[PDB]
Amino acid sequence: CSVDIQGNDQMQFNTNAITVDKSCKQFTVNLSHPGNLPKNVMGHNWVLSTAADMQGVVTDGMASGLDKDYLKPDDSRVIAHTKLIGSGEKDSVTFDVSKLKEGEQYMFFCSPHQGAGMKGTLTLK
Ligand SMILES: [Cu+]
Repeated sequence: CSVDIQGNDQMQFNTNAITVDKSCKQFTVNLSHPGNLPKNVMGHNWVLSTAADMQGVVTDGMASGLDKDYLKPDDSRVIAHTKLIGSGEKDSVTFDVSKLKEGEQYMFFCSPHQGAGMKGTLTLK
């Protein structure tokens, strides 16, 4: 009921498809950042939304800037997210699986680097 995900200095996650077992009450994402760049240069987060909401979350988040960890304050389209991290840092987020609809289309992504392709899928199986 948890996953360890890495974001690197090349704006890649080390996975692009998360499966959430239906037996899980909660799900945990453990985000880390290999490499050698600070958070104000090459910062990463982990953000969950529906596929439909992703573009708008990313656009509004980018425009909110670093100080706001590239997320629009109190964004209702964000199901779950970590904080923004630099190299050698880590952060975890846990959410209620009850917030997911089984078999539906969810995307995960880093908000400042989604446009560079830092994204993948998540499915309640
Ligand atoms: Cu990123």
